[PDB]
Amino acid sequence: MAHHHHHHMGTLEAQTQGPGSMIEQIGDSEFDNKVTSCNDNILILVDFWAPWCGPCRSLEPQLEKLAQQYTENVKIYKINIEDNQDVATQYGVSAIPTILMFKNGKKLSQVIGADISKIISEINNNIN
Repeated sequence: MAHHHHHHMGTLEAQTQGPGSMIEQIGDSEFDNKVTSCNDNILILVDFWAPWCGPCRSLEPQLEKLAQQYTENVKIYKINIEDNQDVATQYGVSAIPTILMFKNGKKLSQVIGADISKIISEINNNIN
């Protein structure tokens, strides 16, 4: 019939995804705007999805995990500038993927690579 029964929602996954992407797509001109668009203590994670895409398969839904859990104090963006590789060299992208943090327009830490443990660690570490 229908397997509809659940209490709350915690860290439950299956490498699935579903409709409800939180990774905000932004263009070059929207970058500073969206970084400043934060209210207060809003941790902004800027993903640099390089077209190589290695462990990105797991990390993408894992980021959405943390995005949906922490969305009350977190907002993730993904920059659309696939033509300009300089952006990588400028922002210091050296892995696939690479996550920069910003908060209230103020400079925040950067986690390069695909380590969801380090990502979540810094998320809670930078919210609190």
